[PDB]
Amino acid sequence: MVLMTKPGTSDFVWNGIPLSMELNLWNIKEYSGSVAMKFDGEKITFDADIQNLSPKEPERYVLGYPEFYYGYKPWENHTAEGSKLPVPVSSMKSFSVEVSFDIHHEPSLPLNFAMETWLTREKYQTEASIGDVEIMVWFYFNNLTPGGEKIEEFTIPFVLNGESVEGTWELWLAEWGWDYLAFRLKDPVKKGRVKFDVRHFLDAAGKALSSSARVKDFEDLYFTVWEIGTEFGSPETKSAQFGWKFENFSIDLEVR
Repeated sequence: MVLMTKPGTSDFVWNGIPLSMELNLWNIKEYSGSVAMKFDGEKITFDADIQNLSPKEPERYVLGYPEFYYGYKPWENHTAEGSKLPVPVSSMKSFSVEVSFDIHHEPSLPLNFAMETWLTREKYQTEASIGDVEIMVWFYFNNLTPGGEKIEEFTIPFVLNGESVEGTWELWLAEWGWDYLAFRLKDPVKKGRVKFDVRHFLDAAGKALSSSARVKDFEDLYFTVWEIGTEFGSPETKSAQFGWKFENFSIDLEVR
């Protein structure tokens, strides 16, 4: 059983998959109150009841991203042992991810349920820079918009509660120190079970970026990690009360 009550990272294994969970308050300079993250063999839960918040850098907008991930997170220079990632984007035939979730929050709190990867030029960077890409997939949001600007929409299928559906996803693009792409489901889901193939988002991203002058050789970048969590807060958020539960996690990475 894993229990954390302060910012930090612990590795664990769930359904035979080696994973990391991070009680991630990366952009929070100070806070009072309580946070707790737990993995009990069947589920991962996170709860926060915090006040007196202020950001380290308001320019990053959100305050934190409690999450768990598969693979190598560059910014943390960390991966649990046993992960098949990182791998070149081109070598990924498919990558299915499935999880069920239940999110709760006080109504006013900016928050999303978002998964993400980082595509980098070298296999094990400790940062993302020009030439690299951050890609997020947002299934839920409340009082929070992705960064950058909305440029397109894509129809991409996924399985929602066991039913195969066609979702409409907005693609938001930002050119920061790296390229930021966020696909945002237009009909947000606060609770349910989803399964989809990450390769669909990577193919949509390769096209969106096909005429880029910063990102070269997209399919040769390393697909480093798959993070699943909830970003929350804005530069004005003073307190945050919210929590979630994730269950039924599985993946199927098919590598060329």
